[PDB]
Amino acid sequence: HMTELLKNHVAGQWIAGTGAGITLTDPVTGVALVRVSSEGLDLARAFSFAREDGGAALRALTYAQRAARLADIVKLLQAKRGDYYAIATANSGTTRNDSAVDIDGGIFTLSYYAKLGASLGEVHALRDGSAESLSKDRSFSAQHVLSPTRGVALFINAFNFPSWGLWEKAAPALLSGVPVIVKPATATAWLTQRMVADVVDAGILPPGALSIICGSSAGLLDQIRSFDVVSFTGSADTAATLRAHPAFVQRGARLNVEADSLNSAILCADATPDTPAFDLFIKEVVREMTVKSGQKCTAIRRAFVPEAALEPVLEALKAKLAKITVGNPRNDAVRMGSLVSREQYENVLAGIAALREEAVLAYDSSAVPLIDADANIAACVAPHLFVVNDPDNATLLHDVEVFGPVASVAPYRVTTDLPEAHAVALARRGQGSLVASIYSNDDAHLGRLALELADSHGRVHAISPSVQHSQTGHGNVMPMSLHGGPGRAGGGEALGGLRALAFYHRRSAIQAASAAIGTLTQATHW
Amino acid sequence: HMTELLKNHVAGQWIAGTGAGITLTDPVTGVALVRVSSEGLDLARAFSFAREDGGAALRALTYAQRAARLADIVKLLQAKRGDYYAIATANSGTTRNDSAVDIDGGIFTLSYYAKLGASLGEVHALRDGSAESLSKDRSFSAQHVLSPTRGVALFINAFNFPSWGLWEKAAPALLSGVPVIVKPATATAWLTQRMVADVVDAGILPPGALSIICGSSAGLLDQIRSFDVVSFTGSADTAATLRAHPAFVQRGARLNVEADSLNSAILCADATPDTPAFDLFIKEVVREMTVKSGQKCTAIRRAFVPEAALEPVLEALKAKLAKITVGNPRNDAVRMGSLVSREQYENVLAGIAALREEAVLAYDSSAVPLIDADANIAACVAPHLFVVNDPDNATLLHDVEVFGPVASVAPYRVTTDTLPEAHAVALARRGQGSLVASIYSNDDAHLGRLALELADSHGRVHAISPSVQHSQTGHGNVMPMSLHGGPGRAGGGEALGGLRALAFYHRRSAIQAASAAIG
Repeated sequence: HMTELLKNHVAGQWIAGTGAGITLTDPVTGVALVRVSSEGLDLARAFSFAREDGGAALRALTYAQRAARLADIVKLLQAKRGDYYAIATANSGTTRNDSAVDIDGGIFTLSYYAKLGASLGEVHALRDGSAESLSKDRSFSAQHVLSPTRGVALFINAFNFPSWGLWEKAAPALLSGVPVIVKPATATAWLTQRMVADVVDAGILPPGALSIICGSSAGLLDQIRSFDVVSFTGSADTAATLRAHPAFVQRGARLNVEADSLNSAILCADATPDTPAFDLFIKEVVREMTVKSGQKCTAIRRAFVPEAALEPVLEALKAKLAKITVGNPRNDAVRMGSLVSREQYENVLAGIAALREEAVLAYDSSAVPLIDADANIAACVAPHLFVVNDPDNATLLHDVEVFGPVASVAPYRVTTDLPEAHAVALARRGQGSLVASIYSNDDAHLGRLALELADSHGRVHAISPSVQHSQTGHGNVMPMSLHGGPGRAGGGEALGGLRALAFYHRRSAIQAASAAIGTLTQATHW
Repeated sequence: HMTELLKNHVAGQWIAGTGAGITLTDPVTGVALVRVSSEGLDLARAFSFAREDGGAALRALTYAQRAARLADIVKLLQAKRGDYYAIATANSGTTRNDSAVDIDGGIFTLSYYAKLGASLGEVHALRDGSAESLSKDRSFSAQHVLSPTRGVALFINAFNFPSWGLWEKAAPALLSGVPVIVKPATATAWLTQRMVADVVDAGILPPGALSIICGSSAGLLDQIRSFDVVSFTGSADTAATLRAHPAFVQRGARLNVEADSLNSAILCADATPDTPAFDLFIKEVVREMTVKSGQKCTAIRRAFVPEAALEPVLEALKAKLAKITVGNPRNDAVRMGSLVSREQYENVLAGIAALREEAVLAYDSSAVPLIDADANIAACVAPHLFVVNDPDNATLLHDVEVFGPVASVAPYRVTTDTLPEAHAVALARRGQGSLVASIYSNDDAHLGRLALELADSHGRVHAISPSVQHSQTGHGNVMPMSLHGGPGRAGGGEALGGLRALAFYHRRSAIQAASAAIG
């Protein structure tokens, strides 16, 4: 008959959507995999069962009891990784090492929060800061506290990280006692739904704590109320429709947005072709263009290098990109797989054609035949490297994101009265980004330059020879560090270790006699 | 023909608006005071000059340098308090003691931030937390930092606090290196304009750091950009119109909202009439209904008391309210002045008539003759106290805010089994999120436990008991070291809370680097 129709888990029950559903397909082979549908679901019940039953059940447990359930989920996901790697190969067309960024990235992030959470103790509220006297005699004092929000957390997640986007958000939400409703992007929804089905089947979390809807998003935001939270990852276009909905404009629900981000990499003036730091730069650029076919939100899109260094840069990138083979990830000779879908492949080819009108194409290996795949079926795109000689006057470099294995290089004028001042200005023209990386032989220089980029980048990632062996990667998101960025990148904050708990809590100043603050404090932790 | 037209301070210059202007009047005597106008101002240039010239100039300074300028503002405003009190009496109609909540509250807050900022030192960015290893051998690490946003701070401020609304917001903004543009509510804008004019005239801050526009708001939000921040204080319905603007929905500018808040006071089951907690509760309710004629955002609007205590509570409130004399604040016999205007007078009276459709009016001193004021001219409203016998089935109680010397009392059911106030907690939460709830008991430990039950729906929980009768800082008084704001109906905003306030004006970033580069 037809491929499997994945059920939704809502109000404590597995429920199928009506109709024919939307088919997910293998972006390499064109094979139909599974279908999704949310048609006819009772969204009022889905949200009320989560918010009431789900939230009460979670709030009755302490942080440490919730953290122990996260640890149990870690052991479950780890035991089923073989099933996960099989879905990733078919649904996303990624190499095994690239599938690991999503699978094992998600599982590592969940484990981090399970360990952090065990330290929060057997309490139901947390202390923010210490107590402060409000009187000369200290008879009357103030203590701030954090309490779980009496709402649900709705995650609208991007197609690139069906696993990591689930767990990076769900770990702090569930540790904070807040029930989760996840809505993965349709094209790659399968891994998200299987991971949720696995956890729900195991009965680790209370009923109502974890729900999933796949298919149309129609009607979800209409269920959002003032004590709920929403975390959206997607396009800047979509983000502006979302922001205008009454849930936020009239009802004031908290919202996090992650959106388009034209991340930068800056080769410092001292890192000339003869020094160790030059090759670190070449290597990282090619890495971020090619991991998942450049489908990380954090991937380098703009690379800025001294005028003098432009030729040697273009030559070194050409030579490294040449080693990147493209095709079917089932073949071990393949270095880089497909984009997530043929639809995205069209977006990316359109993006390349619009950039070509203002830039020169320095590298493009599109004529090379794919390994074990047909270019007229598969969503494979070859790396493309553009050159923009006049970035001050460029119309498209700083504005148009191409969500593929594509990047533009541009020279900057060395300031030799920071030497990297013009590069700092150019990175800013991206109007606000998740991350910038910076490359130098000089560790002390990196500190100064980093502060110059800090007010327009959520993370600044500095690479130099003393950390060639230890630096954690431009595009890789360590969960103990902030993830998000200002401006175009959306104005959002996630992760950052303990920092992530605040989005899910309500903060309150308690002002009382000192013995009352003492008793409050006995019921809390930090 | 014609009172003084106050000028705007924009793009480092004083510029009058065109046209006739809108007259500000004394809400007791009806005297014309000053005029305001923003008509024909070049807003693109006002915003650009603050953003570019102002921001660059403030970021050039360290946190300690900026805090030193704040200390110099403190000394200036203190020397000018005589002028400020005279403006407050005429434009706002408040007694000397209630004026002081705005004037001396502002100065106190600004001075708190001046002292806090001196401790931040000779640096241009702040560390958020400590450094953390990202590698087995610790050669690679991370440190989060806070850096001033490269924007402007636009404050749209409510009529009730023309001084404190300016300085509570401006103090952390300017300490954080962010230029300020203030838009005070028209009816009481004079004191804000005069404070800004004194500061500007003194040359304490760089040109572009401090700007003011008084008059129509048209076109202001159109100038807001993605790195700017906006703090709005006003009605829920105006907040919702504002949230839909492109500045936020498309450009993503940060926004804080303070709006309607039906703040609660809960009398605990142990606080019976023969105990000292009982009188503390009676006094606090009276003070919150009457200071500034009930025009604090944080005033008690709902008071919840055990069924057994309902009659003694009504009788004791009547007795205290009857001592509250009303009229011209110029008369030292007057305990309570006017509302800010004759328009607010009408709004409050319509609110009173609306509540009375569902509640019994238990106390009303409307017929008592005013002292040195004409009821047909002045904006004096007497205290009104309502009783709602069935708060579980009441509508209006929990939904309709009367911004005047008006409150409602309602009984709750004491729970006898293994908190006694469980029902009062539920009733507080029906206000859909508030700035503040206060709680009253003889038992300090009990107040600790109860406070945690209200914390998820109130930005501040304020406990009053005999051991702090002399030291408790008041239900409605905002201490700048403590969080101000609340969830849900109250707006979802956060301000103050000492150093916590700085974060709204900064961008946070994780820096990951060689351990030498780090910290």
